[PDB]
Amino acid sequence: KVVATDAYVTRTNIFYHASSSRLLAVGHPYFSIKRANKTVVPKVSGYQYRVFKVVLPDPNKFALPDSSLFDPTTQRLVWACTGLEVGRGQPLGVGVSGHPFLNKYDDVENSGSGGNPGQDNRVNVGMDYKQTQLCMVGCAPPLGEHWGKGKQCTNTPVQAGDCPPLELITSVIQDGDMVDTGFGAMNFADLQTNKSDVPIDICGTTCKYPDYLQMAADPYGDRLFFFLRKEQMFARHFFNRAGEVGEPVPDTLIIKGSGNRTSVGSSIYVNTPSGSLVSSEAQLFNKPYWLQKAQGHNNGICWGNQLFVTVVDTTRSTNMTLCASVTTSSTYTNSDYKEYMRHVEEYDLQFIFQLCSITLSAEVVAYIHTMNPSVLEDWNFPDPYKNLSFWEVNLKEKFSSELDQYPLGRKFLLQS
Amino acid sequence: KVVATDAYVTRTNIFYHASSSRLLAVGHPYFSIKRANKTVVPKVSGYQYRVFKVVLPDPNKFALPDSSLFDPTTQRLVWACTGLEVGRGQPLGVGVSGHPFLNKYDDVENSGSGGNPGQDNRVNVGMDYKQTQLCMVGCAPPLGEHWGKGKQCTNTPVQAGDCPPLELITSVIQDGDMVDTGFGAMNFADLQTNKSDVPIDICGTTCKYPDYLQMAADPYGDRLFFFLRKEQMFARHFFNRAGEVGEPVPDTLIIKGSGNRTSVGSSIYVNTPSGSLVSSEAQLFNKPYWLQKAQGHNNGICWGNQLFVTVVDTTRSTNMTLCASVTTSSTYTNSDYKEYMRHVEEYDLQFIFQLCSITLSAEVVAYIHTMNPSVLEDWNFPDPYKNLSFWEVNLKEKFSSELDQYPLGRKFLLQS
Amino acid sequence: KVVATDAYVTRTNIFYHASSSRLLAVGHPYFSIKRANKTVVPKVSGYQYRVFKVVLPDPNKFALPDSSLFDPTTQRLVWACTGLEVGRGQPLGVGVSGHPFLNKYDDVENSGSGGNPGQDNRVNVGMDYKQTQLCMVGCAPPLGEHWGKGKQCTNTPVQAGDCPPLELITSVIQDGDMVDTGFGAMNFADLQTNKSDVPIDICGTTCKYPDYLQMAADPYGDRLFFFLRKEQMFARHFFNRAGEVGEPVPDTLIIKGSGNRTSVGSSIYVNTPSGSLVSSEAQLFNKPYWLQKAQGHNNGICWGNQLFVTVVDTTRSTNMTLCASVTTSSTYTNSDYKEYMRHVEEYDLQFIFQLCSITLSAEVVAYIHTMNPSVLEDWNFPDPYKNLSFWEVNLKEKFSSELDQYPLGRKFLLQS
Amino acid sequence: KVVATDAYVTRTNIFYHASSSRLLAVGHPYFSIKRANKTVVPKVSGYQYRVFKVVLPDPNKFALPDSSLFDPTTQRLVWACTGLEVGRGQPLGVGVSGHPFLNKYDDVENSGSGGNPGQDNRVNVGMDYKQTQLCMVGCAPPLGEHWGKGKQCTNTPVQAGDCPPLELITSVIQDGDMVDTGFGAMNFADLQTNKSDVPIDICGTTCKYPDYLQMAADPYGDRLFFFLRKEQMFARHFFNRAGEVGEPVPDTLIIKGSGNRTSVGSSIYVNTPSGSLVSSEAQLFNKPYWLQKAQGHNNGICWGNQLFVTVVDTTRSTNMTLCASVTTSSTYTNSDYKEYMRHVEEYDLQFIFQLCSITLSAEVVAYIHTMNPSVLEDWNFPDPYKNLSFWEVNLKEKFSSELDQYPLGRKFLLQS
Repeated sequence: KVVATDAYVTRTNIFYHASSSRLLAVGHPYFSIKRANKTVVPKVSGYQYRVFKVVLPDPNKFALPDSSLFDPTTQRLVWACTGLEVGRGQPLGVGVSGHPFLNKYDDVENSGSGGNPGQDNRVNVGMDYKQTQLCMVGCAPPLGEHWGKGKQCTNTPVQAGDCPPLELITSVIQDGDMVDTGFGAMNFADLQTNKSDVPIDICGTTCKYPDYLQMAADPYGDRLFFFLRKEQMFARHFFNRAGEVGEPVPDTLIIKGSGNRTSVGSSIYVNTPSGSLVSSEAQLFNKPYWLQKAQGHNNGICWGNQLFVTVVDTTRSTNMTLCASVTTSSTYTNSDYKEYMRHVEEYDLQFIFQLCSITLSAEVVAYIHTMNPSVLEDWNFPDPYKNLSFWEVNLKEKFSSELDQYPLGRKFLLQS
Repeated sequence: KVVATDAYVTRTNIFYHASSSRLLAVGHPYFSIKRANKTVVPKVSGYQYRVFKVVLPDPNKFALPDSSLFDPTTQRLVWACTGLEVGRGQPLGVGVSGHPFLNKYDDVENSGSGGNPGQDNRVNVGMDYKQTQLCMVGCAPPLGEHWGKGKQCTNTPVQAGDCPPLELITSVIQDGDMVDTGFGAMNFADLQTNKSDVPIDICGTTCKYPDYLQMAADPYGDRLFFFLRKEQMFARHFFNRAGEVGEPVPDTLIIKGSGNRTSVGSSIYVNTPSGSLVSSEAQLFNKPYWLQKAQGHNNGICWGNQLFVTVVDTTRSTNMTLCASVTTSSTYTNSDYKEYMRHVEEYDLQFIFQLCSITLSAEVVAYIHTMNPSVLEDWNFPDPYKNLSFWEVNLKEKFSSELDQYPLGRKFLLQS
Repeated sequence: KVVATDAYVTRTNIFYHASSSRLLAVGHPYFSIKRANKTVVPKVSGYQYRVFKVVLPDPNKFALPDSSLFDPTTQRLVWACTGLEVGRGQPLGVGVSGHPFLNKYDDVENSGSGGNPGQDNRVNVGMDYKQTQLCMVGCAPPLGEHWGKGKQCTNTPVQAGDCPPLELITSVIQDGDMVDTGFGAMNFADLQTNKSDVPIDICGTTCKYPDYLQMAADPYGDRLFFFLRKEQMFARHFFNRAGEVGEPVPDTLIIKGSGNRTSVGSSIYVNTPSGSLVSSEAQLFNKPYWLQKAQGHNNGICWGNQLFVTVVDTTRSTNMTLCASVTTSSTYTNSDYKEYMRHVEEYDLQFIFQLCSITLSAEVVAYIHTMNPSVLEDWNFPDPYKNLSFWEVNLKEKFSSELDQYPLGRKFLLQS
Repeated sequence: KVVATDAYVTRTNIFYHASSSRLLAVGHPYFSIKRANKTVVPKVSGYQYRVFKVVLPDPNKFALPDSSLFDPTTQRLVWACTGLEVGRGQPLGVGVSGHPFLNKYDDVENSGSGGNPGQDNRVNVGMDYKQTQLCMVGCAPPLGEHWGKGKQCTNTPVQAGDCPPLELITSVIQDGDMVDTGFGAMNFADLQTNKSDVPIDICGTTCKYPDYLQMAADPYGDRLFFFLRKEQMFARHFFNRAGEVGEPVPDTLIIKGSGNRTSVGSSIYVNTPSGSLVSSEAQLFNKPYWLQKAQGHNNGICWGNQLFVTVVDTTRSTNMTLCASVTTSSTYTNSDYKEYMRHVEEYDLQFIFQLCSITLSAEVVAYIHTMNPSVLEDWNFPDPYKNLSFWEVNLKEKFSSELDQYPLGRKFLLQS
């Protein structure tokens, strides 16, 4: 029913280079400030899904150097991705997170022994998240999972704020989506009501993880080409949350009684993860990548002149601290100064592409129509993607066949 | 007496794919909650054995594409296991256990408090277990052991809370059993009467270990095909337990005298194990496997027309925090906030199988009858395991010969 | 003077397998308890040298499958070691020890207290050792060296608690000996009098190390066939030793002055070792080994018709907690619970030997007489070992000519 | 437009050795001390860039041992750098910095103490940096990115203490600059107003990280021949910052109320980077480095008769503490003792160089004139960098062809 793409497509001996030049993202690492609903400084963090929608030149109307090979009848031209390059330029740095109002009341390890200060309140606490190093390339945007509060419970329950059902919501991973965490990839804006169980960056958003199961389980494999993953975490401190337990522990396991007791502690225990050491040797970027054979039936074919590259990197997530003076004084005064958190994130996207052709037969037309008809009216023989927000890059009028003028071209001519 | 399975079976070049699709397991990570004497939410944790009884159709009545090679007389068909994929889909995360009342008398790491305890010194303390990865595959379910209260003491001794005898008790691992921590493989319900010397998750239960010796010591090798384990742990903090010691240290080894002393301290020394860091490179799942050579005399042949695969993993076993609001107020009170734990765990079972035949001879009949006669009534030429609670999964009517439509089939054709 | 074995031995193509079956050991880790002066429970710990003394069948009187190769005149045949496997099966776990009264004066990581102690500034302190793995094999037991007090010092001195002389006492090893920690191979029963500077499990006796630079210097190589060892060692806490300093620091290096000073504090600085993590790639266990070419002049020769295998591994040596009820009360009380420390330890020895023969010339007879005459009266062409305590194990009448029924046999016949 | 150097140049079989001998540097590592407004002790630190201008003799003016290959007409001779060696000679040591008056508000990790800050809450803090090994070489001075204050604020704003426009500035690296640490490559002297939020060594100066992206995207790659980096870092503490928050947290994300609140805690969260372990396999120095194919189109051709090397090696950068006695007394009084604090670093620069000829064709002359006019008036067929502070080293009249009498030369002749 479904056949590999290389059975019908044809690879030519034509290679072009594209470069995104300098890409910069500067903004506050925790929340997007806006004065009179005008976001001057948006959300910019090293803990952010970077989804780049690359638009491509039409190979059919492009100034092809050898138009003799091309035939307007029964032959169309598409771009095929060959090599990729993600140019990080910022130095190494671990991001810092936290929240001033969090439920950090007992230190179970008893080195600190916080002892749950009196009355229901909060306290300031901060930590770092895990080392996450992920990159994805594809002709379709990635799909990732997260659990959340979906449909209500079975039958007709009567309750007031009990445990909701858990549903595996699978959503397209767009720019503005929050990375996985050691606290679980939930919809904390809705599922969590305190807005105080996690640091400020993830309390009002929806963390989600790429569900590789459905990702690879696609019949056509349009949603992936190849994935690179490195993850590192280890729990550095153990603690509990306050509040009451709606699912109490049975008495059959715990013996209670006597003074200084008969009130059980919280059965809710979580941790603070840490990434430990970063290194340049463990880096997966600033190095050429070659697409020998994709796992799915899509050997780098960019249908519809659209490309999707998503990266998350924590090695370049260092948080910048700024200070300024309102006034000045003879002595050091706390009132004269204002403090700001600014984050930067630098990107280069460098690509080498190979020209691809196709011969139109009746079964070929039927297959290419069944898998996607939108491209079929594109070649002219309501995209839902306009609603979602991505980081768009335009690589039109930037393709160059003079690949020897670029370092990626040199590395490409090094091997074949 | 015992001959290799390769002597009599015949391997044919017919291969079939199986996929159990999106398998889910959501439940409370510490204990199985009971509401109205029924398991509304069962206990699901990453610290728990996952025992997968996968059932397969009858090849004798299966609609084979080529039945001409088959003979209804002196030939039967049975699948042979060829390739495994256990598709965990979780973000890599570590879980937390603990006890609100554990025998945590005093930390002893650098300094010690006064010797003799008071009435009740049993405090809130949490921890995490050792880092475990384990996969077992075979046709017969594994047997594992734990240290338990065996038969009563020899001769006729009279006792009152004396030390019970230790017995290496052997039982088949069923689903619901939980993985060995850094504490020790034993029965906490029987051999421990405190119920306050271990975190609450395994305080009432038993944790067991695979007997790779007696797996190997079996004559036919039906209890394994291959096994992979990766285990790491280091001790973090040391402490002592309250209560008197049944075996005081001899006076020939210690000198007592005067005040603040002549009262022996706690001789109990127990640790806080930790799983250290986790990395994607040390992960031993989510990668294709090939059965080249079984150590025993069962090269993937699924006797009984079924297969047993058991996995444990803690790298993808983060805990999940769930809060709702019973009420609300103008200010912040946890009286308006109710708390829960949940844990999710997902699996794909991507299997590839080889079709095989047998030349049924008289000596072959005798040998196959001696190793297991149950299959001899099965081909038609009282299971005690029905009492045991497994994780049954059905892959009948889900096989396919068109292996190119599946991700594992591409790797299968990639090699050989 | 001493010639290699390979000149005169004759290796036939005959291989045998022996199985030691399930060997178990239970006992208290710190001291052997004695009730009415009998060993009710032996001292069993994971920090104990395991010296398995394997007795072998008489090969000349053994029932050979083909005895026509052998000639009773001018020829004798003995066993030859080829492949040994140590089947551990305990879950991975670190042993934690300590001393209920340890001479711990002050912490010196970051801050020091007053240097002058009181009458007894001694506290319960618990700690772990290094992690060690040691395996060696041979036909004679190894020699452990340790520094100790031997004869009197030089001249004829009269002294009151002066420093005893240090002698490198080399004694034969035995089962139940203590492994070396970071504190060194020390005869604590003699040179140490406090009995309060080192934890319980090794304070009452002497620990030893193998003399590799004597065994290599031995002309025979009888004790060693090969050895594999791993040591991991890192210091976590530093501390000072209370008590009077028998060697006061010279005034040339230290300038004293003013109040709360001019009295030299504790000038002794010893550390707390630890073994850090235990990783599943770091054991020398549960994997076969092939004797290719021994370093010594004994190519697996079972001289004396006996075998000596010495192993120790603290990686699978966690301590087991035992708590029992004496009465039943409504609340939790300390006096209603009895506590015990019990440790378990299991082994299986998988052996495969080669059948080797000797041509008996007069030069050969004289040479082997110079090697070990006891075997010469054994063939009939006062052992001091009976005084010491070895783990005697009988492998007689357990042989097997076939190797296809044993996993060690399969792993052997996979190669060559 | 631009072609590779190896297309037109011709290589000869002549090699010459260059040795910088002992290059020593001693100086105060935090700031240069000045008396009478002169730099008696320059600021010399292990976290400072080492930028060496290697000056070379003219091959055109050199007295060649073989001038037969030379032709004064249409042929100019230039040096070509082939082999590199940075001879460090210091024992390994961690660099340490700190600051006596830093806005170390509150240690926040294990718990927090939210209180109203006073006028001053600064405390002395000690801190290490990220561990960094880096060598850059070429014929053009390498640059680096650093963040700073760009143009004035957009629109027509009136403000007193707002966040300034933060802009990337590309600045060429000179000697005396400091390597980036965990706090970010930027100008603290202008943008950090307190002069107190970092250690004093990086308060009034600017650390800047070299931009590999402009070493790649340049049309010639003159700034870089080949580069080595190895950088490791991990966090050890978390703390917030004193002073007002000029960008307050949004109200819809944080719930606040009741007593002890309506005065928010410090939302600024930062960290303590550290270099972790430094090992003897970690150094990418004290070893020969051979050029075979530079990434750009400049294969070791040092244009302008000059050589550029910039290194940072913080691994062996332990700090110097020196004692002296202004006076003396009977007892230890601090006023008798004065302390100075320094830093020492040593370098050798072992080079092997190669000669290349070139045919001065008219199109080649035009290509080099577009490449560089300075070499055109150099050969005789206004450096802007004279203002900058460099480390000039004179390798003129030091070359030799007796490579057997030198270490690196015999490494070179050991193969090819």
